[PDB]
Amino acid sequence: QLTTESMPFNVAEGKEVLLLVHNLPQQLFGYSWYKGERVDGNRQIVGYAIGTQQATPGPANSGRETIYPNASLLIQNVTQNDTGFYTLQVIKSDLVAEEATGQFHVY
Repeated sequence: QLTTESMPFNVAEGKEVLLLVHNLPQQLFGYSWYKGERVDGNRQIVGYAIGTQQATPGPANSGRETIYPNASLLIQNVTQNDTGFYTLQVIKSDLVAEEATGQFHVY
């Protein structure tokens, strides 16, 4: 199963967290990250197109995140308010979506 996991789960204020992503399918066309536990357009952080390697910031983009070619999401300068769930959507070459949710806590 597609999974995402924070490294570290417990994150000091002002430091960084990497959302690692595991069990990707091959032949992917894009990624989309969201704040919260589901796919919710109003809370899209970033979208990525594999074909062109272009990142497009969404309405939940903070300016403090980077999505990598392997789907992982690095968040820097973390704030208390960053504590939450983060949902990844992967779009395969047949346009079928897979999703995973992960989370971290800022202290």
